[PDB]
Order: sequence, then C-alpha cells, then structure tokens
Amino acid sequence: ADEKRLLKCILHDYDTAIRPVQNVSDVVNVALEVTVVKVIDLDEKEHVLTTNGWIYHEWNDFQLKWNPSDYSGLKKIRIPVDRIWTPDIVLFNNADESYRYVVDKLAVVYYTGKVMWVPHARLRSFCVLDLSRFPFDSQMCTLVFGSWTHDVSSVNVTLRNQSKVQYMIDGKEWQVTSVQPKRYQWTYNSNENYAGIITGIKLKRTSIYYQYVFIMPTVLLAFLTLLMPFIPPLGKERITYGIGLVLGCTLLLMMLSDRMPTELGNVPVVAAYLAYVFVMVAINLLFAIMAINMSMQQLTRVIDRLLFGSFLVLTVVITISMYAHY
Amino acid sequence: ADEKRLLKCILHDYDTAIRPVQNVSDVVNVALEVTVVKVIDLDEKEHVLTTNGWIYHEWNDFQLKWNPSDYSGLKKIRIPVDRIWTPDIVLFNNADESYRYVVDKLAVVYYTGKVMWVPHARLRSFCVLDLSRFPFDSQMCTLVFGSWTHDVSSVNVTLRNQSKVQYMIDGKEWQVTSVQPKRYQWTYNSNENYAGIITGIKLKRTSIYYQYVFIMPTVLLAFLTLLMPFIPPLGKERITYGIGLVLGCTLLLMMLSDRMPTELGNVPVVAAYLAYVFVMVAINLLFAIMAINMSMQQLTRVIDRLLFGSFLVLTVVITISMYAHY
Amino acid sequence: ADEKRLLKCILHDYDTAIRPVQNVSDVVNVALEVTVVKVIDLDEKEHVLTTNGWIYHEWNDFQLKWNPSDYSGLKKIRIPVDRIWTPDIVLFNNADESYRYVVDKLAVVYYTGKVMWVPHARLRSFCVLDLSRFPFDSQMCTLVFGSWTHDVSSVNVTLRNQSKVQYMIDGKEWQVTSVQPKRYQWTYNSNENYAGIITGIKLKRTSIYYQYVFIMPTVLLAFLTLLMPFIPPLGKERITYGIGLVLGCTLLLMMLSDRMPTELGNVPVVAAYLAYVFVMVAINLLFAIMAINMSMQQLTRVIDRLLFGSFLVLTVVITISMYAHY
Amino acid sequence: ADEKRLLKCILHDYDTAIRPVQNVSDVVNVALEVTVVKVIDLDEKEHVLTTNGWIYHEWNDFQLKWNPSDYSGLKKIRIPVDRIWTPDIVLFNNADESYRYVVDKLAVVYYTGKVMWVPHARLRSFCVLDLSRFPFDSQMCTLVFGSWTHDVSSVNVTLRNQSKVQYMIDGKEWQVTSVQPKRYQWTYNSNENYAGIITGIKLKRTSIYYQYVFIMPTVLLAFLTLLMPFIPPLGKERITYGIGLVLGCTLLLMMLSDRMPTELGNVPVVAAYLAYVFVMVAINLLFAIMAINMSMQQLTRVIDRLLFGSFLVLTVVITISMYAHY
Amino acid sequence: ADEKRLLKCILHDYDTAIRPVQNVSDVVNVALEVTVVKVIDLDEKEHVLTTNGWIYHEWNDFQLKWNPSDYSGLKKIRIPVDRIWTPDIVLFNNADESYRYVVDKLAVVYYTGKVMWVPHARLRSFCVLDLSRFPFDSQMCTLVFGSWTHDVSSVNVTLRNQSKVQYMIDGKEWQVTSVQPKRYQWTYNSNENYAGIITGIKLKRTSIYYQYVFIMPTVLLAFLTLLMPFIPPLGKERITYGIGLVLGCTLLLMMLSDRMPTELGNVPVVAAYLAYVFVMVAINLLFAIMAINMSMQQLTRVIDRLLFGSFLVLTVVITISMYAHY
Ligand SMILES: *[C@@H]1O[C@H](CO)[C@@H](O)[C@H](O)[C@H]1NC(C)=O
Ligand SMILES: *[C@@H]1O[C@H](CO)[C@@H](O)[C@H](O)[C@H]1NC(C)=O
Ligand SMILES: *[C@@H]1O[C@H](CO)[C@@H](O)[C@H](O)[C@H]1NC(C)=O
Ligand SMILES: *[C@@H]1O[C@H](CO)[C@@H](O)[C@H](O)[C@H]1NC(C)=O
Ligand SMILES: *[C@@H]1O[C@H](CO)[C@@H](O)[C@H](O)[C@H]1NC(C)=O
Repeated sequence: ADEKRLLKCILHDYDTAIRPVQNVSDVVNVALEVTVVKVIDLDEKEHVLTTNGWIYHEWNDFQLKWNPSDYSGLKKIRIPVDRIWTPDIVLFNNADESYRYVVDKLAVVYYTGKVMWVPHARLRSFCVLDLSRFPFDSQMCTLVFGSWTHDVSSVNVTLRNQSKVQYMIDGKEWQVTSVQPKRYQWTYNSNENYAGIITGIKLKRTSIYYQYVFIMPTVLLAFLTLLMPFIPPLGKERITYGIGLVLGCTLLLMMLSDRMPTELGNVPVVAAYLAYVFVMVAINLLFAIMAINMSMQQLTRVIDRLLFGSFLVLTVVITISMYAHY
Repeated sequence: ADEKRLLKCILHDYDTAIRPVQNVSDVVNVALEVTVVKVIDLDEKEHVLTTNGWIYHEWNDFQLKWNPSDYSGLKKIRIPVDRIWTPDIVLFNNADESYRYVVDKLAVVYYTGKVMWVPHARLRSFCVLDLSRFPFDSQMCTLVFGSWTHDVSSVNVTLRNQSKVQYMIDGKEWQVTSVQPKRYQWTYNSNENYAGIITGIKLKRTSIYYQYVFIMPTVLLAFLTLLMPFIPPLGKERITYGIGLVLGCTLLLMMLSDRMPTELGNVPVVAAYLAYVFVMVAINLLFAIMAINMSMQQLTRVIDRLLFGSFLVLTVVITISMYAHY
Repeated sequence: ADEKRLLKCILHDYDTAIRPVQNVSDVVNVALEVTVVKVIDLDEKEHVLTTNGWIYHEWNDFQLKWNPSDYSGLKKIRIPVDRIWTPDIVLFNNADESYRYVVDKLAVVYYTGKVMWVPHARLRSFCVLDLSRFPFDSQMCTLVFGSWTHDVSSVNVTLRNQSKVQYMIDGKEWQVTSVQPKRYQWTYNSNENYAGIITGIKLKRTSIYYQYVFIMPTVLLAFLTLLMPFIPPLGKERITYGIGLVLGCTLLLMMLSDRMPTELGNVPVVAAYLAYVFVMVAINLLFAIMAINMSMQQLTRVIDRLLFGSFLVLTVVITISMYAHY
Repeated sequence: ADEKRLLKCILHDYDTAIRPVQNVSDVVNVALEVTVVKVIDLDEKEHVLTTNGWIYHEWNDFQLKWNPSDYSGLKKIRIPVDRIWTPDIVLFNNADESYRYVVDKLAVVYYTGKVMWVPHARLRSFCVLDLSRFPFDSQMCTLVFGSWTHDVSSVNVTLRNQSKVQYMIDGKEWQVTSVQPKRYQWTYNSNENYAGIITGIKLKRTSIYYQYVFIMPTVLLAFLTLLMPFIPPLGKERITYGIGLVLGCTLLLMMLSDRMPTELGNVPVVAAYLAYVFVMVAINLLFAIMAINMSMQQLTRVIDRLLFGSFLVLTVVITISMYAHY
Repeated sequence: ADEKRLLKCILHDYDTAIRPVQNVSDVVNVALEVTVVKVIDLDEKEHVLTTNGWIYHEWNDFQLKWNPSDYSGLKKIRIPVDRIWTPDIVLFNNADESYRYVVDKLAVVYYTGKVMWVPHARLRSFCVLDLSRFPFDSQMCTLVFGSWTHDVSSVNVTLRNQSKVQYMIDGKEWQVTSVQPKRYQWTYNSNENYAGIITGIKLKRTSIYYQYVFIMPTVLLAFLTLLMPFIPPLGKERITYGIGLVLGCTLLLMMLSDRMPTELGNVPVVAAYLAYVFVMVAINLLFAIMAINMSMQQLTRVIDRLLFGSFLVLTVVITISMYAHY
C-alpha cells in the first residue's frame, strides 16, 4: 500500500511521552482556539456551565516529516492520538470526575509537521454568577485552558494566528456573546512560570420563564396587598385575607427556595420583593388587628387611607426601582 | 481450522488507522442508515431526546478480499471492530460525556469487501422544541451523523441505496413519524468541505397526562372564577373565595413551575391560561373589595351581572382559541 | 504443574473471534437459560425494570478437548472469558448506556467441550405497563435474549434441555410469577433470519402503599363531599368548605402528578376518581352558590336532599366499580 | 537490585487464571474477614445500604515461595493483583452496575505464600427492612461473600482464625452492632455445593429527625383535633377548623409520601397515626355537620362532651401503644 | 534525538511495582502536600464535601539518575505515571466508587531523582458537621491522606519541608480557613504501624440564603402569633387565624424537611424555633377555644393580655438566645 508504507516508516521509535523538539532549550508553539458551538445548560446549584465546544490544537512537529513527491502526494494523514504526542491541556475548572473528549480518536497531520487535532468536549466550567441582577443578568463565564505539567520552558500556549471567532450563537434560552481570547501567565511559584488562555462567553438572559413563575405572581400578590386595607374590619374577612396572603407568600417562598440555589453572593431582587410583600402582610395585619381592636370614634378610615397612600407610593417606587433592569 | 487459516492471512499488516483505498485521490463511499426502533424519552429540561437505534454502516474495502472456492465457501466472517478500520461517524449533538455503543464488538464482512457493521446506540440528541403548541405539539427532532476528522477528500458519507425506512413506531407515549433522510455538506471553513446526514423523527403528542394534570384543573378554576361573582358581598365569603382561588392558582403555578422546564422560546398556552385565571381572581377580587366598600343604592347587582357576562364571553373566546389545537 | 501444562497446550492458536466449529455449514447449539433471583425495582418514569439475574450459557466447543486420564483427572478448568470465545447475546431492550456484567471474569469448561459460563447481571428491561388497572395490576414483563451479529447460519439460540425454572420469588414488594421461556425467530430482513428467546416475569402488586397515599385520602375527600350539602347556605361556611375541598383535591393532584409518571396509555382509575371528586366540588359549589343566591320559598332543602341522594348512588356505584379490582 | 532479582524469578510462568495448588483434588483455604469501618447511608427507596469496609483475604500459595536468607531478608513483597491470582469473591446482593474496589492495586505476600490482599470497598448491599417498627427499628443487614465461579472442590471460603471483629462503630446517625460472621453452604444444585460467608450489621436508630418531621406535627394535629369539638356550631368556625385540619393532614401526607418509600411490607406506625388523625377529622366533621344541622333542644353539648371523652381515651390508648417503642 | 536517547536508557528494567530503594531496611521519605484551590460544594445529605485540590507528591528515587553534562542539560523530563513507580496514597474517606484523577498522566523528574508528581482531584471527603450551630456554623473538615498497602517499614509519609500553605480562599459561599497539616501514625494492629497526614479546612458560613428561606418566615410567623391574641373571640376569625398559622407552620416544616437532611446529631436551632411557633399556635389555639367557650363575666381580656405579655417575654428571650450566634 501507499499509506501503510509511510506509516511503517514514521512511528519506528515514537513514544507517547517524548516532547517533539530538536534543541532542549527550544520550546514548541502549541497554538490553541476555543469555539463554543452550543451552550447546553447553566445550573447555579453548583456553578456548572455545560457547553459543547471545539478545542482546536496546532503544534509544530519535528519527527513527522516526509517528502510527498516520492509518496504520490498524500499531504494529509489521519493519525490517532494514542500513537502520537499529546499536550496535557485541560480545563482549570472542571466539574466532571474525569476529562472526556468526544471524537478524540483521530487527528490530521500535514507534510510540514502541522498536527491539527480538534477534539470536541462537553466542557463543564465554573463561573462567578453575579446574581444581584437575577434574572436579567449579564454574568460572563470564563473558560481557562492551560497545562499543569510542563511550563514555558517546554511549550508556549498561544492564541491562533487567525482569531476569527467573533460569532454570536443566538439560542432559544440565552444570548451568547463571544469574547476574543486572551493569554495570561499563571505562576505556580516565584521561580517557575506557566501559560494559560482565557476565553469569555457572555450570557444574556432573554427567556420569559422567570417573569412567569416569579415576577408575575409576586407583583399580583403585591397588588392584592395594595387592595387589602379597603375592607372594613367589621366584615370578619380582613384577617382571613391577611392570613391567606401569608399562605400565598409562603407558597411563593416555597417555589423560590426550591428553585433559587444555595449559592448567594447577593440577595436576588425577586427575593427582596418577596420579602417586601411579606413585610407588608405583616404590617397591614398589625394595622388590621389594631383597627378591629379599636372598633370594639371611626378614625380608622383616615388611617387606612393614609396607609394605602403610603403603601401606594412605596410599591410604585419599588417597582420603578425594579424596572430599571428591564 | 478453516476460519483460522483465512483469519491468519487477512490481518497480516492491518492497522486500525489506515484508510482502506488503492489510490490516494480516490475516496470511499461509506454508506449510512439510521433506524430508530424505540424512542425511550424526551426531556425538555436540557433538550435531550433518548432513542434506541440501529446505525447501519456499509463501506467498500480494498484489503479484505479472498476467493471463497479455495476456502470452502465462508462468504461471511464475523470480525470485531478493534482489529478492523472504523469510520469516526458520530452524533453532532451528543448529550453523554462519552459515546456509548451497545453490541459494537462484532461486524460482518463479505467476500467482496462489504463490511456491514451495525452497532446499536442509546442516542441522546438535541432538538429545538417549539413549545408554543405545548402540549399538543408536532416538533420534529433532527439527528445528525457525520465525521469531524476526515472530509470529502477521504470518505463520502452517502445514503443507503435501498432507503426503505418509512416506518411508523406507534408507541404508548408518542406517535413517531420517520422522515426520509437527507444529505448536507457541512463546511468547517471555506477551503475544506465535509459531509453529513440528517434524519428526522417527528413526534406527535397523544397522551392524556397533560390534559389531566394541567388543563382540567385550570379550566375548573376558570369555571369557579366564572361562578364567583354571584355571591353577595355581605355574606363575608366572597373575599374568602377569592383568596382561596389565589391559593389554588398558586398551587397550580407550583405544579407548572416544577414540571415545565427553564427552556422557553415562547410562553406555553397552558401557562398563558394560568395567567388568565390569575388575572381574573385579581380583577374580580378588586371588584369584590369595591363592592363591599360601596355596600357599607344597590347598584352592585347590575355591575356584577355585566362583569359576569364580560367574563363569560372572554372565557369562551379564550377556550375556543385554545380548542383549535385539539 | 498440572493445570499449567494443560493450559499451555489448549490456547496455542485460540483467538477471541473465531467461531468454534468443524464444518462451516454446521452451526453451534448455544443453549440459554434466564433465572431472575431478585427483582430490584420497577420504575414507570422511563419503563425500566431492574432485576438481578443469572444468564446461563452452554455451548459445545470443538477446540477445548483433552483426555483426562493422562492429565490426572482435571475434568473442570476455570477459564476467563477474555481468552475464550464469547457469544454476543444481549438484552434487546437495554436501558444502560453500556452492558454491565457482574462476575463475568470466569467460566468453567468440561472435558467434552461443555463451557458453562454463567454471568450475573442487573438487567434493565423495557415492558409495556397496562396502567388501566393501576395500582392492582398484573402487567407481565418480557426479557429478550438474542444475537444481533450472527444468525441461524452460525449459532442456534435454543432453550435449556432441563427447563426447571418454574419458581416463585415471593418478595416484600411484588409477587413474581416465572413464565416458561419460549423461542422466536426475529427477522432482520426477508432473506436472513435470526434467533431470540423470550422469558416472562409476571408482577402482581400486593403492597398497601398506594392504598395509603392515594386511595384512602381520595375516598375520604369523596366522603367529605358527600357530607358537604347538608350545611345551610346562610351559615357562611358552605362556600368555604367547597374551596377547602378544592385546595385539598389540588394537593391530591399535586401528589399524583409528582408520583404518577408521564407515560400514560390509559388514564388510571385513581386519577379518574380524583377527576371525579373535583367534578363534584365543582357541581356542589355551583349548587351552593345558586342556593345562597336564591336565599337572598325555602325549596333548597328538598333540592339538597335529592342532590345528596343522587351523589350517594353515584358515589356508591363508582366505588363498587372500583372494588372489582380488589 | 534485590527486589527486582526476586521479582524476575517468581512470575516466570504465572498466569492470572491458574488456581495455585499442588494436587488437583486438594483445595485452597481462602480465609475471609469483613470489617465495616464507616456506614455511609441506608436508603429504603431501593433497599440500598452503602458502607465503607475492608475485605480481608488470606490464602495459601504454592508458587510464591522463596528462601529469605539468600535474598537478604525481604520477607514482605508488595505485588499488584493484576499479575497475581485473585479469587472471585463478591457481594451476593450488589446494587452497583459494576463491582468497585477502591485501593485494590497492591497486595502483600509473605515468604511462606501468605498473600494478604486487603481491598476497601463502598459495599452497596440489600437488606430486608422490617418497617413495622419505623422509625425506632432494629433491622439487621446481612452481607454475603462467596464465589459463584468455583465451588468447594476448588476453594474453601472459611472464617478468619482470629475473629476479633466485635467492634461498635458509634456514629452520629446509627448505632452499629457487629455480629460474629457465620459460614453457610449455598447450593447451586443438588450435585454441586458452594460456600458463602454471612456477616451481620445491626442498625439502631437514634436520631431525632423523624421525631421532629413526623411525630411532633402528627401529635400536635391530634391534640388540635382533641381540642376541636369544644367550639359551638353557631360560631361558623368549626367547619372551617375541620377543613383546615384536613388541609394540614393532607400536607402531612404530602411530606410522608415524599419521604416514605414505595417499599412497604407492613404499614408504618406513624402512617397509621396520620391515618387516625384523618379518620378522626372525618368523624368530628360529620358530627359537626350534624350538630349544625340539628341547631337550625340543645342536646349537642352532652354529645360533644361524650365524643370528647371517647376521643380522649382513644387518643391516649393509641399514644401509649405508640410509646412502647420508645 | 536527545530525550529519546536518555529515555531508552532509563526504563530498561523498570516495573510499576518495585519500590525504589537501595537497602531493604531503608525507607523512602515520600513527602506530601495538600492545596485546596476551590471548594466546590458541601452537602450534608450524605456528609460529602467536594473540593478541587492539588496533591503534591515528592519522593526520592534511586534508579532515575543521570548526569546532565553528557546529555546537553535536560534537567527536567516529563514522564507519565503508567511507566513509573507510584505510591498508593488515597483519601481515607472517599465518597466516589472509584478514585478519580484529573491530569494524572504526567509527572516531572529531576536529575537527582526528585519526582514531583502533582495530580489534581475532585476530593469527596467525609466530615462530622456539628449542626447545633446551623446555619451559622464553624465545623471544620478533615482530609486524611495515607497508604493502606505499605507501612512505615517501606515509606515514610511526611510533611513538606516548606509548608507555606496558609492561604484563605475567600469564596462567594463559604470562608475557607486552611489549617497547617499534621502527621499521625494510624495503626492497623498492635505489631504493625502505618502513617497518615491530616489536613484541615475550616468552613465559615456567610451566605444570606438560610436567613431568607428559614429565619425570616419563622420570625414573621412568630410575630404573627405574638399579634394573634388581640382579636376578640366573638369575631369568628381567631380560630381561622390559628388554623391558618397551623397551615403556614406546616408549609415551613415542609420546606425544612425537604431541605434539612436526615443526618442529625443535634436538633438545629431553626428547627427548635419552628417547634416554638408550633407550640405557640397550639397553646394560643387552646386558649382561644377556651375563651370562645367561656364567652358563650368578660375576664378574657385580662387573661389575653397576661398571655400576650408572657409570650412577649418568652419570644424576646428566645430571639436573644438565637442572636448570640450572629
Ligand atoms: C511565547 O510567545 C510569546 C508571544 O509574543 C512570546 O512573547 C514569548 O517570548 C514566548 N515564550 C517563549 C519561551 O519563547
Ligand atoms: C459523493 O457522492 C455524491 C452522490 O451523488 C456525488 O455527487 C459526489 O461527487 C461524491 N463525492 C466525491 C468526492 O466523489
Ligand atoms: C435450531 O434448533 C431447532 C430446535 O428444534 C431446530 O428446529 C432448527 O432446525 C435448528 N436450526 C438449525 C439451523 O439447525
Ligand atoms: C472446609 O473447611 C471446613 C471447616 O471445618 C471443613 O469442615 C470442610 O471439610 C472443608 N472443606 C473441604 C473441601 O476441605
Ligand atoms: C519518619 O520521619 C519522622 C520525622 O521526624 C521520623 O521521626 C521517623 O523516625 C521516620 N520514620 C522512619 C521509619 O525512618
């Protein structure tokens, strides 16, 4: 055969651990590129971002050299990674118990030693979610690619010469804004220095799920508490309303506690609003109890009207403070 | 033996990476067929469709050639895939961390080099679910099969010559409509072009689960709110009803939020209806509070009757807008 | 040694892929037996039945032959399956991503070529659950064993000669009735025919869990709705009862929706009973609202009594329709 | 080297399948000991007991013999199990898909052939939980260790000579009582007999979790129903109380159904008590409805007092029946 | 090549099991260091602490010796662990079924035999959580590193010479306080002694999640019960309030039972407070029932006022007992 003849004369003394270089002091310019093709999910229960992405590798090789003219062309050979040298580049923040590479069993090589291994991975990364703007947030996620084993004396992890990765993966759940990747030198200690590549994926929330399960029932309960103090205390239904509002706000807290995770850096604004409808039922229940105790002059109507006006201006300033997000 | 004699003279210099071809510029017509035998599940929490399917492969081989007449027949040999060449065809949208394969340890070969490897897989695919018609949807799922490693210069991923796959797997949960598969040339870049095969599985919802857990309690709460404004405000039970309707609609929202996932492209119509019963309770609670404040002329009966008529025509036009799905 | 001397002269040219036969047209009678020793679980969320079972294999061999008399007895040798031929028999309906096998690393061989490999597996099978009789069902489960790779021209998957597997594994959760296994010839196409073995495990429900979490609260709410219309409408508690019945039936629907899975072929009878207590609260709430509107002649007592009698006969005929299951 | 010289002359013809023995009719006394160091969890959803334990093995060897005096001592050599013979001892009731053995890559050998392989495993075992005493139960768990492959003609699975394993692992969740292990001969059939070792771990419940989430709210609802019939029926709050008791007992059933698993052999006593507070709320709601129908002579006070006394003596005899557990 | 020439003359007779030493009685000083870089999660459902950490290893070697001057420098060689000796150091409390290792496929070696293998792991450890201070706890976690296979006669697991690991990983969920690691000699038996290293990670709770889902609704329900007894019993709403308080406290118990795990050593103080609001509703419901029975002299106002004062002083002393934590 033709490919078998060249393959029998290119891995004669090739190990999967020898760094391909001519001079020991010389390094290898292992280029890298990250291309997220589809963001799978973002769960804040354990700060996990699952994406599907291509991890483009490109390093020069010294031993994979052949002349094409005596081998009848054959400028591209498909070589598995189990019989070729492989860099130890990994996610710095991995959530899986092990690092997995879908379709990582093949890698092309060129006639100039231009291995272009492109595996595809379900990357599970860790990002800091600023949930003070929840749900209408713009918290970017950073993915780190580097080698923990060898350092800048062995490899030089750089960005791709052509960095045309300024895409926008408009999904049905998030708006994805790609950031042009940067290179930073992470230092293990003072004497030794390493390399690393940061890529950024900004996520913009656009779904109307959280405006349906949280915002609309909370603003409707706020509207109900705003309409609460018009009922006279002698009707024997104001306290029943108030305790029904307590039960409804407790069910809203049950939904929020089952949905919003344990990771809090700042209190969410929907959680702050739920605290508000609560601190209202408590305040208007106190005023209703005091009104029905005073009823047993009819001064309570003016007190309820001024209380309604104060709650009106407080609720409208809280809702226009909330509306600055959207 | 007879099979051992032929097997000892067919893998003398066979590697698991050499592409079987005679001329380098020539390609191999790697045929493909997808046959879903049983759709396991469809979960919209992370856009996962789990199916059980056969992935029929058929490629011509150049090195697996023998004359049968001097080997006493033996037109079919069972050869494991670990000692034979294997294409790198995969799902383009895989949800598992690694590609699973059930019964992939054997593959038949013919005397003309007609390897017919048929593995079986639990394919976990990603589809775009148009949930605006939820639950009575007809959102098709697309499964993509292609090679990321080699391109049209090496293999040619084509359809089966006999494409008799127009079945209909009538299950107890979905109606499965198979679509005749098509071939599209996905391009990694401008200079290089690759191959891919799209197969389609249309899912028709036929279960009465979502008509029992969502539609019937929501239409019963709508019927209850329709019957609400007949109660006189002096009976001290209209506000109690209204707040009980608030609690019941909150429990319905709790069931919907625990069931309907975070992925929303459009608001579901059952979710829109749950918004309607909510906006009713709020509106009829406002009118009940204003009626019991006016009661403390008896004009409220005509107001409640016209309100009941307006709610009657609005509820019936909303239900006949809903009934166009079913 | 004695075993090492025979082992060094029995795997001289043995591969893990050569089918052991003398003539090519001859087949091998690969016998099979299934013995479920303990049914682990049955979850209807994805039609999964987890059992622990022995998969008895017995095939004649042509190459594993030795005379015992010159080897000092030694009629039984323990040989691992990694160095011996192995059939590709599998579950036709597997739920795991890969086929698991517990204690599959050893297999006895006899002096006549009588390999008796008995692995043990946690089989995850798929069955059609007729949930119209839920919870008091008798839906059998079918487990299929066959080879997808080779056909009746190579192996002949037959029953055990001694089929004494008519046991009864009486567990604390189910009653297990073993069915005598049958053999059917599944056909991949018209020209080629394959083999398969069906074994049956009938499951009888005997637990009092579903009679405690579903049947007793639903029949108690039905009893409460039966006792509902005796309250006079002027007591201002009939509508409160009715809405409390709505809340209780909604909590019952919440428990049922969180427990009963998405797979419905037919509506469960407990679900039908729940849709009935709901259709009652709705009907008696309508009659209570009309009675309190008519009260604002005292004809409502006779109407409530005839309504109570009609609901009495309807509830008793529904409960004696339900009682035919148990 | 010294260890390399002995290691190069001890595995010259050693396979991982030859049973180490001199005479074929002779057997090997493979001793065994189980030492649970920490019980991880016990979940009754699928009868799983997760423990961390040492599985001490000790078998005599015939081929691992050397004289120490010409090898400069070296009485202990660390040998991995991949290059030494290994018994096929396993859990008879395993919940994992495949057998795990954390720290199983090394095993010491002595100069007399005294291999002392001690792996450590997260054993997932199956026990029969007698939940009639739930939560204050004393249901022991049995762990079975035996070989399915070879029988008493090959190995003899016996106890340790020194059985000092009478410890007591006092944890924060359970009290662990070790049982001295026994040996039983499990029979695959009539002609052939095998060996097995039973070890027992008795679990005593001591946590106050289930006395907080179940016992205290149920006894408080029973106290509330005991205090229920003192309210006069003309106050229009007795029926509201009763339906609030129905809602509270329904929430208690929701907590119990979400916590107590589907496996029931007998009804739990806490489940029987929730059942009492229910049938109790039903009976006093019937008597309250009949009292408010009779009110529309004032004989109902004596009826309510005798009903309260009967409920008092019934509740106190039920609570002293419950108190015999604790 | 240069690296290939040295690599072909350094693993000539190297096995992955020979302990590298010159004299048999001599030991190897296998140093160790633990560096937690990011604490992933702490779940008390099964006492699991998931951290991401570096496990620094450093042992002297006897066989990995070369002179650099005739090899043109090359003081550092990257060698995979599959072809080099590896200590069996592990977590003593592991929650995973098998020991996972991220980037463990490479390890540097120096010219003096100074292997510096640094793998990175998602360590799942077990700690005793003193939940009597929940949520404002300071329960440290202990991670144990040692070898179960060989003992102090073979290796000597010691600290790093430079122990500069006094960092503080200030996260958004916990405050991490590193403890300087210590060495303890765990004994398998009396005759033999082993080695082990304890490292400590103290976790300080700083999130406001549990102050939002538990503390604020419980203190608001306590405030509501404090405001409860002012309502006159003739208003027919005191019993309705009390039963609404019962329903709200039951929903709070539902949230607590779904969140707080089964592992209890001591009752949490938030759980004790939830007991207090419950025992109040029960006590004030008893007093409300007795007041409405006495109403059917007006001495109940003074009784309610003294009851309110006693509940005021009891609630304020309970809240200032709670406030000592924060
Ligand atoms: C790695 O590449 C960067 C790119 O500018 C260069 O500045 C740096 O000197 C390189 N490192 C080495 C060791 O050559
Ligand atoms: C692959 O097959 C299609 C089928 O028509 C053909 O048009 C195309 O030219 C083929 N590609 C190559 C490279 O031969
Ligand atoms: C397989 O066994 C059945 C048992 O009766 C027999 O009828 C059939 O002919 C056999 N098949 C072959 C190919 O021998
Ligand atoms: C195995 O050991 C027991 C211990 O008493 C002994 O009774 C039995 O005979 C032994 N079995 C064989 C086959 O030697
Ligand atoms: C291990 O190191 C400690 C450090 O002080 C030392 O005391 C001890 O003797 C050493 N053990 C051996 C066996 O050398």
